[PDB]
Amino acid sequence: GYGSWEIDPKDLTFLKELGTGVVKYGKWRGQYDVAIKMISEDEFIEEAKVMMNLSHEKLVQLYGVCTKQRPIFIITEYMANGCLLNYLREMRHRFQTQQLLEMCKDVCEAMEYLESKQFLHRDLAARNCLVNDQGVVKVSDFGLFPVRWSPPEVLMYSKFSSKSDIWAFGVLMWEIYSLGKMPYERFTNSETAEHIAQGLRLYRPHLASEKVYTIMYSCWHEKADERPTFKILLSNILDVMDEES
Ligand SMILES: Cc1ccccc1-n1ncc(C(=O)c2cccc(C3CCN(S(C)(=O)=O)CC3)c2)c1N
Repeated sequence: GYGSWEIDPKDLTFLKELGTGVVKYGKWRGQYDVAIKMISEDEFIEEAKVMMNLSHEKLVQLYGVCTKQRPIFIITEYMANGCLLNYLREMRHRFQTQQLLEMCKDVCEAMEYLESKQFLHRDLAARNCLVNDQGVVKVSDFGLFPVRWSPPEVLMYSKFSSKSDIWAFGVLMWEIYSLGKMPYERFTNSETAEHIAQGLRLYRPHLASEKVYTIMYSCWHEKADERPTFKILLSNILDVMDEES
């Protein structure tokens, strides 16, 4: 069994549908808001297995699993403000410019945890983060081609490492400060690939100060070994936060 992670499906009260495996909102024992993912069977449950070993306040938290019933459920904490990408596009009336860097910090704390566990995300993007009722950003979908979030060594030789997560984080910062624009907005993936290899980088978004841009820019160093760690980036972000607020 999955031990204490096994949830009784009869403690769930399904309330609203959120998308379509199948994602719904509900309550667990009339008390806690949850998101519920419905469903191959063996590879679906892998997401949950990864999530049983990773726990952080900026990482979407597994609550449990229902595996003794078809279909199988995955249950997690509920993120009321949904996807970070849509939030950045549709919910600007709800956050200040200073808060953009706080969103960055939330993601950076999650990524520093993952990095310390020697665990790669491989798909870090605004689309793969979620936002709770307080505007706290959390990394999601880490239990499960993104050309626009990839460094050249990934594009050219499928060289995945901590430094490929670092590159994508920089692109995520760019997404945040550009209020959810698609990176390389006038290029196809193929053109993006070509231009990246030639050393073209994303421009400084208007809302980003020079200090902030330096932080995202450092994530895009051509040499993977020259890119910082999440530990370094977290310290860079706190520093700028102290200065710019
Ligand atoms: C069930 C699950 C298992 C493992 C990892 C993550 C989740 N998960 N899925 C949705 C949510 C949410 O909290 C959530 C709450 C409200 C809204 C939304 C949106 C996000 C984007 N999706 S989508 C993928 O259809 O575009 C629509 C619904 C998501 C959440 N925590």
